[PDB]
Amino acid sequence: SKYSQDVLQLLYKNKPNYISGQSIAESLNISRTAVKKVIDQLKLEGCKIDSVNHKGHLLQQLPDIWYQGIIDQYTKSSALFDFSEVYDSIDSTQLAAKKSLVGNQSSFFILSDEQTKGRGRFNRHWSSSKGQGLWMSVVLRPNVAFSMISKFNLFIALGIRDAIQHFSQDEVKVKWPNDIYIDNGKVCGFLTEMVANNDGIEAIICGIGINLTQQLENFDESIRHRATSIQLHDKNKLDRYQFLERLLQEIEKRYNQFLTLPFSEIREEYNAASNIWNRTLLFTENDKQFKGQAIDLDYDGYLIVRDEAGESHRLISADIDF
Amino acid sequence: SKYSQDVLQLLYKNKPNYISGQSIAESLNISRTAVKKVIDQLKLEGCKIDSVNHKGHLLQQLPDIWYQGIIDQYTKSSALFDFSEVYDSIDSTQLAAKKSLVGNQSSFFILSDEQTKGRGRFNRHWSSSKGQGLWMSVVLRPNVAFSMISKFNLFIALGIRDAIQHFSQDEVKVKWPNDIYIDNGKVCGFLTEMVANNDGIEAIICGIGINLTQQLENFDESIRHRATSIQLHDKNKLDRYQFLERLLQEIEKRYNQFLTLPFSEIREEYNAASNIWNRTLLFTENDKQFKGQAIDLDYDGYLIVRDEAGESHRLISADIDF
Ligand SMILES: O=C(O)CCCC[C@@H]1SC[C@@H]2NC(=O)N[C@@H]21
Ligand SMILES: O=C(O)CCCC[C@@H]1SC[C@@H]2NC(=O)N[C@@H]21
Repeated sequence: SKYSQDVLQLLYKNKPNYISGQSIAESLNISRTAVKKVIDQLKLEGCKIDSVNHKGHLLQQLPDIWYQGIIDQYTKSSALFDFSEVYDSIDSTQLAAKKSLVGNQSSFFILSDEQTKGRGRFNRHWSSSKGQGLWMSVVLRPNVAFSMISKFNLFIALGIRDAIQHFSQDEVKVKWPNDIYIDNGKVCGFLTEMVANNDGIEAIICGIGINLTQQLENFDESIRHRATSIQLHDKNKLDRYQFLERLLQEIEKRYNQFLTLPFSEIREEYNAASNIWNRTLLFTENDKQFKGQAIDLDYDGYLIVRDEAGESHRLISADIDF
Repeated sequence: SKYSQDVLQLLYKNKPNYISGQSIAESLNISRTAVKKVIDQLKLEGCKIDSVNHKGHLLQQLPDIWYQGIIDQYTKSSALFDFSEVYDSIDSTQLAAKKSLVGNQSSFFILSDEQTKGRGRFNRHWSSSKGQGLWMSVVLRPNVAFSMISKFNLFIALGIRDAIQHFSQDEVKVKWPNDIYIDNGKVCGFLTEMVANNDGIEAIICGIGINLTQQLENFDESIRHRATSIQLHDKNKLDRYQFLERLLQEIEKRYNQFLTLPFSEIREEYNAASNIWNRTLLFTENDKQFKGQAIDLDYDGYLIVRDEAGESHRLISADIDF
């Protein structure tokens, strides 16, 4: 329905109070009975809405599905992002982003409940299942030299880890340069790309997938042991909207650090969070493949690694498996 | 008309011979009189087509306007580019490119007779006048590390200079890192951008403007002395299609060098072509502005410059004025 979102927006915008059939009806300027219709549908979609006669309606709990209207109430109150785009299903949130950012300077982000052609590093396939995870791309506009990309990744990583962690009862670590783990479960992968040119950056596009509500029964055969959702590590139900809120809060925070700090200022912190140490690693380099021990992250965000032949490298990136 | 292009294509594809009303009519499968209609229109648009009874039609000369159909006969015969997009008018060939390259790996390019929101380095305004210049963006897919961008620029520059030069009676020089001059006239500016990410490059987008057919009367007040079109330096009329052909030929050539050479291998050549030496230069650096002498291009494509206080810098880029 045309007003379903406007109605939702009034409900959320109005917690923790009830609002009347009539109140709302006046605001959108439509019959009160048109409102009953909207609400019964919303309920029927799985919204917890308390309706008491004489008092009105209280939005209690939202479904594992994304609503533009309520997300708008996020971008409004935000002083990082201009706007956002919300989708039920879509080729890729990244694709969409890389399109939507041309010929403008907006900072914004994009959510989908499901991706059909969702991809990870190296045009890998990324499973984006309906209503199970956060599948989001994030466009930012930091005016810095293109080389600075790699630094961004490092900062965001902690941002992402932190948000996830606030909801996990188990240890959320980072697996440089792009993976967030909980114990042995990839809870999240994330991809930092950019459009840029010698004279600096046109935009940063951070694609983030975070597994939210999966049960091991949900993961393909090819991965079932090294994947874990936030829910397998939270005692209570994980509210996809509650989480989103903290995650932006954190993505933001971390971004300004990115913009006003060197790497060193978070370096140690980042170290204490990595789970790549003292264990053997399987690096892969188009054609080439080999092993090695991760020995340190230098001031500059490079991984220093003693390979299996005692030979010492400095990598800005890498493709690592355990 | 629906078949105007298909008809053009047959004409071009058939030089230096005539083809009949009937011949063509059979090929597209439409009445011969539908053909007369097409041709008279084409003529009326300014095509030189020789029609002799009993013999048929010979395409002699094309207008200062771009035809998809004939451009297709270029991408077909090309083993660099997959396809191309041709427009009468458009926001930007670059914008268009940055859109069209998402979610695919095509190598292709885009022409417009006129840009409305045509832009140069630094979101500068770029005058793209109807039927007067080559306004083209070029998407390539060289799998290399993102750092390699700057090297591409260097190679292309010579490519561009060469093509232009084959038609100039005057000295076509380069003004690192992005401008092609003839004497004191900017004949062409060109912008190299990319979409990429730590693990290498998603695409290279080279935006190229080249002034073709302008008379000093055509240039705004704000620039009339330091701008020149290829035509002011060619004795004969400059055939925008003849030129395009050489230019791709050259853009290609130069690109493979880019992919199979170091910079040094063309370094000296590039030097002999620059016009930045032994003259004072006005560098500009957001807020800062200062002077200096260009003293050398190092093996790595960096400009070495003695500034006005004897202080020595290595720039990968710069913003320079005379
Ligand atoms: O490869 C990885 O390790 C992580 C990939 C990141 C996936 C995110 S989900 C949001 C998004 N949209 C995409 O098309 N890919 C991603
Ligand atoms: O700023 C310069 O010195 C040169 C700019 C390059 C202009 C090319 S024309 C093709 C194209 N499309 C654009 O939007 N800009 C350019």
